[PDB]
Amino acid sequence: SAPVVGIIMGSQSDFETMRHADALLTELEIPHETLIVSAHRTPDRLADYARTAAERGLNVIIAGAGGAAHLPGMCAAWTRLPVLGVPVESRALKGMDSLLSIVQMPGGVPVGTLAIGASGAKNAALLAASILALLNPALAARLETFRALQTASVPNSPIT
Amino acid sequence: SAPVVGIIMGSQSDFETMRHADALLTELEIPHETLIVSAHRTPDRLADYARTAAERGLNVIIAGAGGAAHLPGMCAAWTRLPVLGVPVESRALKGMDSLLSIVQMPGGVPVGTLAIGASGAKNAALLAASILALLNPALAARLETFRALQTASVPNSPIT
Amino acid sequence: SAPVVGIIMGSQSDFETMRHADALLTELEIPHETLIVSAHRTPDRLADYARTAAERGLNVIIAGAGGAAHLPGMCAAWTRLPVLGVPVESRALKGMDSLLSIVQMPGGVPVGTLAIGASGAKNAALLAASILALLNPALAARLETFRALQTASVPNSPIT
Amino acid sequence: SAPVVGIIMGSQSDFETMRHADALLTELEIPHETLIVSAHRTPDRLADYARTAAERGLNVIIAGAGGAAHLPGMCAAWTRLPVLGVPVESRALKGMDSLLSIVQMPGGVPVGTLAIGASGAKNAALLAASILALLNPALAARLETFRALQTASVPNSPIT
Amino acid sequence: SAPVVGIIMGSQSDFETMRHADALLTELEIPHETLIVSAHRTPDRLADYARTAAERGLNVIIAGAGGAAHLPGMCAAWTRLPVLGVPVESRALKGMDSLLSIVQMPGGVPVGTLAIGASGAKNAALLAASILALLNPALAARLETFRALQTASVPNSPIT
Amino acid sequence: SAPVVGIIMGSQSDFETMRHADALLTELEIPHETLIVSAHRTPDRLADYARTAAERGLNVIIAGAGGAAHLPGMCAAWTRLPVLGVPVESRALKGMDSLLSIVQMPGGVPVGTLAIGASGAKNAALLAASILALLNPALAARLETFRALQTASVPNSPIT
Amino acid sequence: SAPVVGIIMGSQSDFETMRHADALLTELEIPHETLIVSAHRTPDRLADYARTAAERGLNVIIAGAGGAAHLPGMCAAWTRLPVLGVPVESRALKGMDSLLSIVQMPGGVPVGTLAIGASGAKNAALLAASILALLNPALAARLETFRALQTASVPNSPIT
Amino acid sequence: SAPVVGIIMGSQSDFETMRHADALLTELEIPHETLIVSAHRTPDRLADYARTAAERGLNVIIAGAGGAAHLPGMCAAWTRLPVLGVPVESRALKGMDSLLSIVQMPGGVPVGTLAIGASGAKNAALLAASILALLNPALAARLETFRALQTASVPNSPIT
Repeated sequence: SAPVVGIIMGSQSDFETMRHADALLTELEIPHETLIVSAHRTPDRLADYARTAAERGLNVIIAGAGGAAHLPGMCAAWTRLPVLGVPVESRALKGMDSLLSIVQMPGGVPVGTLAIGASGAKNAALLAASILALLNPALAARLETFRALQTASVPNSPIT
Repeated sequence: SAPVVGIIMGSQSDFETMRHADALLTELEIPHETLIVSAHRTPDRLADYARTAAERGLNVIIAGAGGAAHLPGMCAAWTRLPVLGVPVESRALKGMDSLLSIVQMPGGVPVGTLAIGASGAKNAALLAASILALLNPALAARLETFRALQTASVPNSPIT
Repeated sequence: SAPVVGIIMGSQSDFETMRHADALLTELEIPHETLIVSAHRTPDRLADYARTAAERGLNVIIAGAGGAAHLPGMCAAWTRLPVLGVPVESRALKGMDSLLSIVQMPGGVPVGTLAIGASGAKNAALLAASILALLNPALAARLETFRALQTASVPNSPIT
Repeated sequence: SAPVVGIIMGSQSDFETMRHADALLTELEIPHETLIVSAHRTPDRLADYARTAAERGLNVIIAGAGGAAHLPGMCAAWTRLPVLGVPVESRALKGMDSLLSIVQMPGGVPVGTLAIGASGAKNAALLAASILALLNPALAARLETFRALQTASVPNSPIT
Repeated sequence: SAPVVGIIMGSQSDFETMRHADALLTELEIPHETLIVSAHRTPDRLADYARTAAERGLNVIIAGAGGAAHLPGMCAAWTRLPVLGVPVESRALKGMDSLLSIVQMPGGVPVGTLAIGASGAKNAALLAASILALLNPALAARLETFRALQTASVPNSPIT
Repeated sequence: SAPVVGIIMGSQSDFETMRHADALLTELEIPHETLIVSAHRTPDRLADYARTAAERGLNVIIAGAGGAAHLPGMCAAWTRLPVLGVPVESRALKGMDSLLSIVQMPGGVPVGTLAIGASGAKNAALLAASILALLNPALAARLETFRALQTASVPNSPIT
Repeated sequence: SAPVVGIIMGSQSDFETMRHADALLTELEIPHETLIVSAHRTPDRLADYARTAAERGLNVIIAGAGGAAHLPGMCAAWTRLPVLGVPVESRALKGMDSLLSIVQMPGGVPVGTLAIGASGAKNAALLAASILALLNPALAARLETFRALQTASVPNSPIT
Repeated sequence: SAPVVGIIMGSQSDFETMRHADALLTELEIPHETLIVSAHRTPDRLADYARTAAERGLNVIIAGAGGAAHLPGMCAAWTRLPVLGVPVESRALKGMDSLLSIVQMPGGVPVGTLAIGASGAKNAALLAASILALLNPALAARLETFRALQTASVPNSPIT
């Protein structure tokens, strides 16, 4: 019942995107916490969060941010846990700024980066699930059921 | 002694980049295999590789490709294992095509994407290690030692 | 009456774009099938589809996808038939990701790529028609009639 | 012995790229002609070339150009034959201008566009072959042999 | 009363942009014609138009197009008159494709390129006016009056 | 013998590009001056140059600049003469910054923009010539001869 | 009560963006003037404004512009005061043109550039405040209060 | 004699760029310190550096970083001092990732961003000087002398 994934984001408006990650973890019954942590406005909150993540029992952190998106990278700077990054779509540059500022981490501190926007949020949750499935065979079966339903549910022909 | 990470790439020329992942896993004492699998020229080889990866005891797959880089995404389509993608730098577009064709996966099938080029290959090995560290406390200690040494090795002032 | 062109797409929402290809083939009376095949969610459906395409009497495949758009390329990996690719406009990056992930095929496995969006869908159908016109003189005459009407119908002066 | 494919390019400097298409057609025993036609410096030469191509027995045209690359699109404006476009890599913008000015044809006049540079030239010859293979079962067998050999030649592991 | 500027565009929908050029020439009392000429759908109409432009008394041609925008360049290929190009904003790529396919003319055949969209249309008309002002002192005075009013009319402080 | 075109550039390093415009005007026997004027380091020099250009008998100004390239736009702000802009290729962004900062003038003050680099410089001289040819039938004949020779010099086939 | 910051912009429509700078300075009780100055339409107004800025007691200039955005750079060309630049979002290219034409100043004349759009306007005001805080300890305390409230006000968890 | 500007960078390889800022501050007789601080490998070093900067008597911070360049933004998160950011040119993306990850700060925490590469480093030192000149009339006189000499040194015509 204690969280094994932390979903964090810089602001309330990021939640429109990150709620898709939150929903997916819930559907797969992965205990998690969903929090606002701003790299730029609450840097000490972030330092404390990432530094204590492991010892609190978190296994994976999903971090979402837009623009000059620094939250995932700085989070990875302070934890050895895998950090997954979701570029939030920005108004002017449509998440191209978010994408580059998250994915282009220099060697030594990784961030596993997902697609811009809602698809990325969903896939960060699914990637976290595939990571946790390595430790948890019940979850591994639920994830397989999910992928099997995803595959079987694709229609054969489009509708008008 | 059996591999727990698979490093795959479309061609020999990709190895100039992916060798950095290979070396880093060796440095961390993570048993792995390093193979050529082409999404476009050996699509059946890829299907079999990805499909059987879990049952062969693989935990993580690192896939590198450039240009219309489809190896990581298609690998993830056939395995429930976590798949990490390395955009290989391309001649004309300098890995921007590689990057977008790997990271922009629609929701449902993730690829955790790292930086373009050698940095990404290195960080894919480290992200893979941080995943395996959740299962293996000895590796977790090696990774923490790696990170601590990285931090301690940064000098305080530049040389002129 | 048996299909000689297959139009395939990853999802129902791609059909808003790909229906323009479907309409054009119908207007030119080119027998075709219009299907959903997802590279990422139904990779085995795709392998079977492309592998058997030729022997089923298909002559050309038109494949549409968005984002990390892998459907056309993987389809070309499994058939010697000409494969035409339509980049579907994506939400954030407006099909620039779709375009690069389709057009930048390395040498050995081609995809003939058309414009992003509806114009590309229409032109993939027209390109398939110009290919089939090489085998079928009645179609060749209908295609010439189409191009002649297209040319003659352009007005000389704009309206307010 | 008469050409069934025309390879055209705006300048001698384009041949460094387009020679790969020329060589591949020769490898597949496809009779072809290889010519310079400049959209901007010889627009009447282009009009006559494209307009008479079909009646001269050409089945496919491969056109390469760079920068504001107009040769393929204008060629397609005057022939009902399938026109394949190769973006030639440009100095400053590295073929991104070439690519967009070829692929983004509005609906009504297609150009099947290949990758920037040598890969695209090679794949234009292969796409042209896959088109002609629909008319010519001997060529179809050569193409299938080409593809089979390509697949078989991929090694299983990289060299260090 | 005979036209000294020709404004041409590929389609009716370009007129939403090019009408700003038409309006400006009218405001400055520059006799002009405003026409639809499609590079891709009416290439012979274009050849005839550009070839005869000079002898018909045209002094400047303003050409607008979007996407793979070939109209200005091909027009310049057939006339020694100055050709001004207006990139029309395209749906997906917002005129970035239009811009590159117009401005990146290789040396030998120029197109003087203006901004994407309505601003470019207005400025193509103003640039044509500054060209014609070199021959016509009454126009030169009207153009100076225009620039003087433009300058004097800028407010000093913004409004809420 | 007095100059009718002014070629201006921000620095000596720009001349590697702008010399092509200078040489072409000389080839066409167009009297001109070639000067350094920096928008950023000599803004008063620019104001005086542009402001007095018309009264000194200049008909056209060719301005080259790179990076945040402001010389052409600011020159046009102070003269009613036609101003042609040459984006000089920049180190990091390869003239894309130069290009956008010159071509994207808001409506009211035009700059006729040419290709990035040497091609643009050459085409600015040719566009300037085509403008002056409207005033000068001898130059018009030289330009027509230039264009005819260009067309005749294109070979029919490439060399291997 | 005399202004110590000047906020300038090229047009009324820029005010939708620049009003955020105006509001922030007011909130921090920084005396300022908010003005329209167009680089392209009122270049002499700009020369006079920047040249006299220092002697009028201005300490910082915040300049906003879109498209080929020349206002900040030219302003910096005529004053030794720090000039902060706000790229205004443009219709087609979404401020990517504004950004490059402001930030890529060559060495010798700086512009401190902020984010595209409203965020940039707000931050230009905050950056001006942090500059003025070096001279004014009461302001420095108000700025600290602002940053402290900004930090403390970030919620811990998102809302549905 | 105590430093009033801090120049910080993530690595030795950044100094090739940041040395230009260091040299320029020395040329203007501005006491400063030049240090390595890595946002990703020494995040606690960064927190302490930025947090204590003001109390140590620093007035301005110049921070350089490349790729996912987080050093300037995170530095600004912990200090109320003005922070100036220099995008260091990256291998693949040529500083476009560096640029966007520095300049696109959301509202609330500014970074005054300079040009990619050496020009930006030089202009960060000059912008820092123009800030300190507000506090120090002797420096203000040196800066005005620097600017006057820059202006006077521009030659009137290029060398061939």
